[PDB]
Amino acid sequence: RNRREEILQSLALMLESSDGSQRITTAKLAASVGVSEAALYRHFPSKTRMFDSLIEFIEDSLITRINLILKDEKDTTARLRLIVLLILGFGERNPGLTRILTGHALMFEQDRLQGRINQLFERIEVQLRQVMREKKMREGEGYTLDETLLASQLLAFCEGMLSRFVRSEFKYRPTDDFEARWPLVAAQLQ
Amino acid sequence: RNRREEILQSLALMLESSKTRMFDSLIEFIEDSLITRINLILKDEKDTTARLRLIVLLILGFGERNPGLTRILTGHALMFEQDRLQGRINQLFERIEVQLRQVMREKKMREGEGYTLDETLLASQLLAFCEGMLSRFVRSEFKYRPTDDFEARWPLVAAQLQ
Repeated sequence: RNRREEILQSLALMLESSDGSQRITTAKLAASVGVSEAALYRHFPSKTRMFDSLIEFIEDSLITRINLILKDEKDTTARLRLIVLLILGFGERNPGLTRILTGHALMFEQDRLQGRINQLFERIEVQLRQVMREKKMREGEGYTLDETLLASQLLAFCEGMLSRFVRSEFKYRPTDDFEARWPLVAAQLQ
Repeated sequence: RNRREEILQSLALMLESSKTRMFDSLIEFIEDSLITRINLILKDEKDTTARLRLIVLLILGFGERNPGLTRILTGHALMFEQDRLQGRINQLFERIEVQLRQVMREKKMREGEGYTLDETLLASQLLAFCEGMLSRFVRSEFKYRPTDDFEARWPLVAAQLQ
């Protein structure tokens, strides 16, 4: 219920703390919300389910935000800019959810969790190639380079920004100087 | 030599299963290997652009040939005791980035025309490229080789440098 949400947010926070270089315990978490260790399981069968709900929140957020973009912008280049900004801003506002995107927070959790993350990225990348291909349908003159290279190139930029954000201890924010960086990234597109 | 790498890269994967000390000595080796290699590059190529190319190839190739050592550069391997170790790795990237910036700054004196953009931005752009590739190499379980299609990717990354 309402308590369910309040439990996930506490975890995302702990995931961004030193806990991530460690291991979140059902004990350390039930008190955060105040409820009993047992009452915690009334909303979550296990700690793994909590991660899933977090991963699921992540995919819903990204996927849904991307869909909106494609309806507010008809331009290919502008759509690409927004998708990257979207992934960088999301990370920045959710330092804990980023440690999952980067895998660091899944090291001592069900390796199956990394799988979901890996599938999510492929999903992102696939959406990115789909967008770039349409440039020929929208602008006639499309990209003279394979969309698979371009899309991966872009997602690598995003992942590299998130990775630098995590290791630096959230010091180097993903969006800092984004608009100054984007033109350099767009220069890679053809 | 390269043999002193396969052995240590093999050591890193083994310890993930004092340990802190070793990982520290390993972070030292990684630095010593990367720094030395970059210096040698600056002696075989005078061209700024080509120098930037070789330095990125170096980082990518090193990681690719040492999956266990990349796990350290990406921090994943330091996720069990962590803390200070990740900090030393951070200092490693700061050293690489700095080197990257110094190289970039020499374009004006060497070729005449420099960059219209701040070297701090460009350097962090190339290093972000490398960290993205490396990180995707780890989460893919070493399937996405960091250098795959490098020569096709490099002209694009170079397009960001004026």
